[PDB]
Amino acid sequence: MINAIRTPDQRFSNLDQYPFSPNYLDDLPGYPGLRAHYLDEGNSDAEDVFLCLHGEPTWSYLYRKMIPVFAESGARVIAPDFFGFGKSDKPVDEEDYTFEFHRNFLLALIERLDLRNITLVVQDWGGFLGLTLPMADPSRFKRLIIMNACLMTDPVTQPAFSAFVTQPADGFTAWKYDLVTPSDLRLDQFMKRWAPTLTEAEASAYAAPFPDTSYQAGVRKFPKMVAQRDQACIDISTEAISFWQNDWNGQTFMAIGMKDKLLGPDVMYPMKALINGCPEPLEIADAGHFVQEFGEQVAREALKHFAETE
Repeated sequence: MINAIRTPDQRFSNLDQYPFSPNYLDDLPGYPGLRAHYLDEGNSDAEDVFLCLHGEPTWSYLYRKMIPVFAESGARVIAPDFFGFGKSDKPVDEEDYTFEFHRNFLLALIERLDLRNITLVVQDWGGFLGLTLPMADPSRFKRLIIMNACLMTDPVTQPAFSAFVTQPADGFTAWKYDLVTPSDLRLDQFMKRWAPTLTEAEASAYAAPFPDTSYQAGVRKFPKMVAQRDQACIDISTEAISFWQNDWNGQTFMAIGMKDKLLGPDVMYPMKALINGCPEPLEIADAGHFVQEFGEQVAREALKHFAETE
């Protein structure tokens, strides 16, 4: 129905630091015949579930340093790949990808797997989407680990969540240009530019899902959706503000990647004010947008903060 293609398995034979077994679902309501991949690590009967959402243009691979820390703490860790990325299937038309297409997949996943006592772990698009999930079924959500992310609201309600789109020229403007313009988009090259500490092998793990441009439509549409917010996106994200400010009563841990030109402190401090009970943020000076690249530390510190309240 949705025309999609699947990455050949051999593309992932040689991954670095990614020893996690695949789990796939292909009978999700609303996503007929599309196979989604997800990691399910740690004790499957655990009381606490860490739901780790990735962003643009990555995959669950991004969480490889944090997963073991969480699993070791006794928790179950779920890390899905959105349709268009990782080992999940990839719709070939950019038009198939929408804010709701991705948000509905998440609600579908959550129900099918019946996740409860969720500690939401988000960054980038994983956060633009993820922060809009709790208001749909608050009982399943208990904690939040937020890294460089915000809400896709309109410019008037929260100017901080729109300002970055236009300035600086080497921030969001550069990012989007790098992603949507090349006819021969090399993800490994893009990653090394935006996450300067990745090794060559790590960089290649980010290119692994895309043999050629035909597998990259999802990659291409995410940046455009930051630039062009549809009405459902705006309404849903606006209504999420209310949730975090008045309704949220869980534990929160915030980490900021200080070198991020996109969603740094000028986006994060404002986000901190909107989240009821958000504590002082953990500022990681050497980290850029991909906070997860300095993840072991974020994971360990968050667990310590949360334990310091049990």
